Amino acid sequence: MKFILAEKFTFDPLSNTLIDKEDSEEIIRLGSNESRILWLLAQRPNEVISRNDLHDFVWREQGFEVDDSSLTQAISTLRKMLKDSTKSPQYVKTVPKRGYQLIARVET
DNA sequence: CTCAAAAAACATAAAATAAC
DNA sequence: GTTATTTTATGTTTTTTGAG
Repeated sequence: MKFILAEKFTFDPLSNTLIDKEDSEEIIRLGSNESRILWLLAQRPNEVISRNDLHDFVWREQGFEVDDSSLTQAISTLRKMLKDSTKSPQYVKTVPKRGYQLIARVET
């Protein structure tokens, strides 16, 4: 299933692709961690998603063992791919001590 | 009963690691 | 000998703590 984010990007969590509606040729290939983060965020729009939840969805439920630092690094890479600025975000907002929150519109 | 300083939490820049 | 993923080093922001 595809998601349209902030009426700007088309995200496909199955192919792991991000496409900016300004482009006819460019397909952004998201890394696995960035895609899975964006998928869980888009399935729960505007919810504060805990770090544990993202850690579990993205790594643990698939047997992968990584430090919490991997979440924070993957968020930073994703924000870069979305051209999302850390304050003031348009896509992913940090909620300190509680996780992250997708504030972009999600249309499915 | 506040607000500075200390500690914790999060972000980005580099490096390390692993496996094509 | 190159690239994805993870981790480490350094930087920035937020929160907790407690003395005045």
